[PDB]
Amino acid sequence: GMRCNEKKKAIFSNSGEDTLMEDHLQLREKLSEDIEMIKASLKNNLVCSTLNDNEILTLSNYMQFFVFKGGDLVIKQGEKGSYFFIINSGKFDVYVNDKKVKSMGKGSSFGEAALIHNTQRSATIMAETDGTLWGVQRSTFRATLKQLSNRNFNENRSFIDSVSVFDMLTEAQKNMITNACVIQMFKPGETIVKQGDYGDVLFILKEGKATVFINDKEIRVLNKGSYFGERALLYDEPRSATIIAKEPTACASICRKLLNIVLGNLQVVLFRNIMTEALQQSEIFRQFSAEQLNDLADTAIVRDYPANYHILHKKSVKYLIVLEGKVELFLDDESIGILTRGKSFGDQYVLNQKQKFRHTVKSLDVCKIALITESCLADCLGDNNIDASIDHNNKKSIIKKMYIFRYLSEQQCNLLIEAFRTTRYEEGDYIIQEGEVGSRFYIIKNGEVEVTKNGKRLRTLGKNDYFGERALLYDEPRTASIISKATSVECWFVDKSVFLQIIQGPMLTHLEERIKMQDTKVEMHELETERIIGRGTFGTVKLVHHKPTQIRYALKCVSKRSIISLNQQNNIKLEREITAENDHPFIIRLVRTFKDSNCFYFLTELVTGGELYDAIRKLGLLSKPQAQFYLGSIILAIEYLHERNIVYRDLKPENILLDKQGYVKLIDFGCAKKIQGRAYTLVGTPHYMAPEVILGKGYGCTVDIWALGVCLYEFICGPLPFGNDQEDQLEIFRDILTGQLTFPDYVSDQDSINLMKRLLCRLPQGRIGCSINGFKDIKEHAFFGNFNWDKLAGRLLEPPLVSKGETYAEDIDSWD
Amino acid sequence: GMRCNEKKKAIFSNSGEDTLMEDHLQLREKLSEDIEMIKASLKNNLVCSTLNDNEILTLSNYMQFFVFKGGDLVIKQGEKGSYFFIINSGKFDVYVNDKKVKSMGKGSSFGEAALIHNTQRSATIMAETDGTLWGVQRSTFRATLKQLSNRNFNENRSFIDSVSVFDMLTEAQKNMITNACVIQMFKPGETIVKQGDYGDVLFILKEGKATVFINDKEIRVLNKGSYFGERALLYDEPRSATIIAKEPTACASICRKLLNIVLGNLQVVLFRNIMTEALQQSEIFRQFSAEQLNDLADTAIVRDYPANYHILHKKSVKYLIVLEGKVELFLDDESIGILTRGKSFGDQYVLNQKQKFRHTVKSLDVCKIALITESCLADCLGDNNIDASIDHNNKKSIIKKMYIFRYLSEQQCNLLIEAFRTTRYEEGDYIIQEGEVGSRFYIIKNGEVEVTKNGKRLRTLGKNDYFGERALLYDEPRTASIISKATSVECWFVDKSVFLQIIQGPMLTHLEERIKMQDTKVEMHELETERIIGRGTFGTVKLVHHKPTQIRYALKCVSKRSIISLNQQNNIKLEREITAENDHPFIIRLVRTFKDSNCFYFLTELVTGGELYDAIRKLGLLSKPQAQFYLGSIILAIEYLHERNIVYRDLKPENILLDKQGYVKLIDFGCAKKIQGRAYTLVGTPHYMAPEVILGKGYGCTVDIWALGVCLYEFICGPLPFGNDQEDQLEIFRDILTGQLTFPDYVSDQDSINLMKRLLCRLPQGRIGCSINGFKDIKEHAFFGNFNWDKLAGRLLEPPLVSKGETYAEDIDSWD
Ligand SMILES: Nc1ncnc2c1ncn2[C@@H]1O[C@H](COP(=O)(O)OP(=O)(O)NP(=O)(O)O)[C@@H](O)[C@H]1O
Ligand SMILES: Nc1ncnc2c1ncn2[C@@H]1O[C@H](COP(=O)(O)OP(=O)(O)NP(=O)(O)O)[C@@H](O)[C@H]1O
Ligand SMILES: [Cl-]
Ligand SMILES: [Cl-]
Ligand SMILES: [Cl-]
Ligand SMILES: [Cl-]
Ligand SMILES: [Cl-]
Ligand SMILES: [Cl-]
Ligand code: NA
Ligand code: NA
Repeated sequence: GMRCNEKKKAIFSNSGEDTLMEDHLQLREKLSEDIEMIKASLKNNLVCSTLNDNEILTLSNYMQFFVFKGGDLVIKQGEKGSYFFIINSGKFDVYVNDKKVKSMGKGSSFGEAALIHNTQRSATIMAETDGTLWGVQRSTFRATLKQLSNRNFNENRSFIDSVSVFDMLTEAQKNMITNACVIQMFKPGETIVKQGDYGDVLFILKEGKATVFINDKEIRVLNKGSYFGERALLYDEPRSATIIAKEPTACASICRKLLNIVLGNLQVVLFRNIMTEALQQSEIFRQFSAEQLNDLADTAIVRDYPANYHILHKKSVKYLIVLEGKVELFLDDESIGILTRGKSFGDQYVLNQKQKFRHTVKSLDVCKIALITESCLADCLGDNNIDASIDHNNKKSIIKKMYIFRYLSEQQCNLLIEAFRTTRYEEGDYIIQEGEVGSRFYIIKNGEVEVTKNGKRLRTLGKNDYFGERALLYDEPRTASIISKATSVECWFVDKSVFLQIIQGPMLTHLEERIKMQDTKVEMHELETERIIGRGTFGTVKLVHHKPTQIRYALKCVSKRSIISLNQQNNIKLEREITAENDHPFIIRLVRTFKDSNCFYFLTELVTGGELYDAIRKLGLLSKPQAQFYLGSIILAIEYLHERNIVYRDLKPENILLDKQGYVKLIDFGCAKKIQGRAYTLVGTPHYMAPEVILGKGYGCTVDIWALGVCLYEFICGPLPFGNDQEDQLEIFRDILTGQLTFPDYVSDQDSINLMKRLLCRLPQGRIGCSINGFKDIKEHAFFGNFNWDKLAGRLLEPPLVSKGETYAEDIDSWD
Repeated sequence: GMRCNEKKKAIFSNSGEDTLMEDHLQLREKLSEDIEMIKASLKNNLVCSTLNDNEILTLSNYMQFFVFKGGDLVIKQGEKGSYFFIINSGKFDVYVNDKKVKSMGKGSSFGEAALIHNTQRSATIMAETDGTLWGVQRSTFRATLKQLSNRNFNENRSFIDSVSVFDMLTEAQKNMITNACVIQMFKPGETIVKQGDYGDVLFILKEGKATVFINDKEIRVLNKGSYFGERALLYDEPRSATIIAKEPTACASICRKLLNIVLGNLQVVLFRNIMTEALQQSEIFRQFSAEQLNDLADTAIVRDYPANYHILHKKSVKYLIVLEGKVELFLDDESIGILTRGKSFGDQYVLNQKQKFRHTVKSLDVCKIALITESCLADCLGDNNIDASIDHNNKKSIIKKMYIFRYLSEQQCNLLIEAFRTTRYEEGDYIIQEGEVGSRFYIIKNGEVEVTKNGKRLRTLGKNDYFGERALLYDEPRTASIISKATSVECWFVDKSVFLQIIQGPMLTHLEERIKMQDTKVEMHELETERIIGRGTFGTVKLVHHKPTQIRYALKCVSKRSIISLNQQNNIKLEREITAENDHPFIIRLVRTFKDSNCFYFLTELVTGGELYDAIRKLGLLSKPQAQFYLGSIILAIEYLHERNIVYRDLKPENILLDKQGYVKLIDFGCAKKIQGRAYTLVGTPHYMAPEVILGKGYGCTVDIWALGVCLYEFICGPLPFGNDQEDQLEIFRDILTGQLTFPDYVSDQDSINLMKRLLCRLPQGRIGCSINGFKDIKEHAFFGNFNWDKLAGRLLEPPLVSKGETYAEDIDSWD
């Protein structure tokens, strides 16, 4: 009887409030009177008041029946809060500080805070008689609101995808109008649209049927998926029919007024997408900015031609795009090809404005053409010298991709571009030699070069690649050779001397200090700690000193056990990702991280001007110029993150530091997330939290713009706008959701107010900065009318507060 | 606009499989065909086959509807398993190692292992067509089985509490027959009992109605709570009526056959409770053992008397108990009192068997009396010398409460008692003087004494208290004085010399070594570690050395992070409690614990003979004497724990060590729990786990007796009895639940087999050792027929294996 000599291990054991309710739970059929009472009760709830009948009915069916005897415990003070309760029968007594206060019966509600967030209870509800409770947990409640709003969104998106007039909207644009869909119920007999009405609404049947009439005579019936009113979004046209609902039926609907707010003029937007797609097939226009291309689209002459028409024959047309049909191109008598839908022609003439248009173009069928004239281009470029502007703008788009140049003012960036000189090299010429001290930066005009180090080759570089930019900031040996490996290579270049006549001290200091940070590979043992400069509860923030180079850093220490206990294993690596990739002047720059069996580490630049929380407190109520500066700065950082699909989620003055020059640095990305669709989790600081996070029906990047509203309000008015005196979170969220926004009598600037109201608009679609234009609407708001956004990023503005000496918050390797 | 200078902190973020299913979830009305398919599907499930129709219907309604499209993910390999699924429509394909295997449609089931326990998936189920799934999670499934069985139990207990014939059962006894209740459905017209039937079943109406007939003539109707058949449990009597159900109705029912198995003869048990309550009002019989009192109850002469009858008048009646009515006591012509129901008399005559009964007793009304004669007492005591036995047994019950004496053989304990001598002291006499070396142990016969140290007093001690027992084991100074603080105090005493002629080396060594352990207050810094002697994964087990005394210990180190990550904050303190209180020779003795910011610590005695797992492997198949010894030993440890309402829950040879003498020590109380009612959590080692833990309908201490069956099977037969080859847990639990128990042809002992079958009885009520007698049925089983339980606890048996030198498992301050 041989025995296994293996070893086999045992299974181990795993709310408290959720255990008690499980004892009282029973099944019950949901009568008419039950459904209507719950339905009435929820419409007085903080969260559920905005919900329509269909959504509340779904919630109702997820409620569970609970049965209690007299003198039985329901909820206790200081326990973790999970359930919300509607009393169905009997009486229930409320003990606060173990001393009776209230008495509740049928219709009454309690524990509404548990739905919003896991929260410590206030009272101890006790059962007097043999009474009963309808109840639901947080998890179930939040999950249910997620699925209702999420399915609503996805279904409406599919319907957007099957309406032909939206076919040429971009991904982002379709997602934005999906949110403008309003669901609209119809009973039998209700006319959905009437013949001859000048309606402006598109309808899409979700489920149901509807009869179509023309001049009171039935024509057909419409089934689930059918739609009507496309043309009503583009033009003022009477309805071609009377459509009447046969059975109970549900429509997803979009109105032109909301579309125009969210999207702008739909024709204008569609055409820009079409033109931008066409123009970007050319290597010339692919180097234009989106704004330039949109202006070409807005100003293009569009013409319909019959077949066999000579559209061009050797005005001042430089470029031609086929919108519809087909044309044939000819050089003298030789056809050179046929252009179909979306193809275009004219690169040669766009590049040489003085050149005689030699080709001819002949329609093969009835066609629609867009034409770009010379003056159309010049308006777009702001300059009659087309060839020079195009060249200038080619150089501009190369350097605006590099950290060193992309934040310089426009005037500085232009001067620098104009200072470029050109040299030609023979093959085998050493453009740069490893070990020598450089004074030049290079952009490749023509041909190819080879990057080498001590003989061994590293890579190859070609047209419009750049190299040697460090020579502009430091005097140091070149760490590689750049060898001309083609016939007659041409480079653009700029001398360090010219660069220093253009860039002014503060930006130069910022750049000098910043680019150095990657040079120095830091090891933990090379760091000594000077002092503590912060204390996050999670761990510590030590001010550290790198002995070899004497550069000073901040080291954030983050205990393993604090991460493990809260189930933040998933979240800490997502933070490291976001933190590592951030490369903006007003956002903290990570240097590297370190691993350890006891605690994680973030090594970041040291910021020496203290928190913004304390700066506004030194300044008092900020004037317009001071609020422009700080809000401006925050706007650029936030906009940078939204461009990368990152919602910050915790914007507040505490999370912004000031550097030595008085310019801001956003820190603390613990709440930040890469936004893949709609977010639902409840994260952030209550006073700064947007109502859509609280209401649990989906949010996006828009939440950070609401927070921006809160910040401007504190800056200009002083107190927070909602729940300024409140400790109790429930009451904070109540003021956020339903409180009145007011402004004190000492706020004398109508534009500041206008701006604060529109940033603090409760519905995201009404909120400035949340439409198709994004932050442009904010930046161009009259509040910023006198404010030079250009000089902000380029450190050319006198900031509100420059710290005398250093100031810290003192008295106040894969991660797995 | 002053600002709050507080700080406000942010809210943070918190299955994976549970997130996906939430997307596919929809509402659906449960039709007849749905309910019957689910109902059919569950009756083929490993867990749900034993469940009756009402229980399965409750499960059915908790199932949720899920809707999928073609090529959508349901379950993935290597993910954490939560749901069980019944396919309602369409086809579903099963990928193992990412390579297709099976095809499933309507009626088919998958993921049944997820219900039992959180487990890693085997396949990836994928949706081919637009098919649908009925599904339920583990949490919901386990919670639902908890509530059904728990409410069933509580309701049946209340009904037990309202049946008069059970009024005199103890708490424990009522709880045991509650489990014998069988629920029995009746339709309209079905006769529940028939007039003249010799039925043996008690019925209790839960909900419903039923008509009573005598001689075919209606008498009354019965309502919810009404019951009938009390007398059928006690006697063979025809039913007095025909009771027929009017409406659909549900009965809780107890049968005499099951009662007799669970409880024994109900009359006999009731009477013992009544007699034991009465007899214990006397200070004499309160010193008797439960067995002695039960024998007095079983043999008492019971008589009914008319009023005004002289029951006693100056046979050999020594004691008298009034069962019914009232009697008056008289000394000659003076009444000395009236004895009502449950009162008794005769202390004077019980203590002096030769004394002439001088009182007389006169019934005041019709009465029932129990009488205890002299020979009744003598049979109970095993001795004609009543006064001497009573005295002997008074001494016995004093010493059997002390560790030092309570495990000695009976013959040794008797000899020692017989060796007691008596001295008398004057007041102010120093019975013991602090600082002197003692040779005596003392029990106080009469009067009081005072414990003092250096003048300051500590406590007072009186009749039948004891002191100075350490003088029996060590030669050392007395740490306190014992001063006679009453007139003419009398002590019993025994000399060390006499004690050493009775107790033999092995027990003496055990006692010497054990009692020392409390003397030495250990501090962490006084410990140096010699080596590692174990590695639990949770942490380490170091062999440590106390420098001052040179005593050697085991130190178990338990990392904080291992506790925090698994949510074992609740459980580690419950373990420390249980571990600290254990004070049995065959269970590991804790010395103390220590706290630390990095890891918890258990300091325990060092055990040097290695695990039992390895010992049976050296021995091979154990003979009868060797299996008796180890199983015997385990039985005493387990019985000790059950007496303290502790279920061990992880009994297996790995959790038992052998000491230097070859006697066992149960270790590792991580799975152990103080059992407050029925337990539900799934804990332990699969191969040792009892079917009632697996089936999720409640368990108790009985689980450890099933495990004992597993152990005996490995000892005698060799392999495990269920799932001996299986790694896959699902298949282990399947063999436990429905597998056939077989025994190899080389097992030649019919009693061993009999025992193994009854320990491995699947239903707890059929399992030996789980009835009212507890372990007595096991200890008296013919398997143990030649085995001296007395010598086991007293270390008077040659054990199976004595280790040559030490052997470890080497190559193989409130806690918050
Ligand atoms: N690079 C830095 N330079 C200077 N001070 C810093 C730097 N990083 C962090 N600090 C300071 O350290 C504090 C704590 O850092 P932070 O990442 O916000 O921690 P936390 O866990 O989110 N808790 P909290 O203190 O409420 O913000 C900050 O508020 C700053 O005052
Ligand atoms: N007092 C002791 N004397 C000698 N060996 C001991 C002692 N305590 C523990 N050990 C050994 O250390 C091992 C680990 O202890 P244990 O408490 O069972 O840890 P665990 O976390 O449950 N894991 P496991 O090793 O599977 O049992 C035991 O199996 C013994 O071999
Ligand atoms: Cl897009
Ligand atoms: Cl036009
Ligand atoms: Cl150079
Ligand atoms: Cl009891
Ligand atoms: Cl009798
Ligand atoms: Cl003594
Ligand atoms: Na912060
Ligand atoms: Na163990």
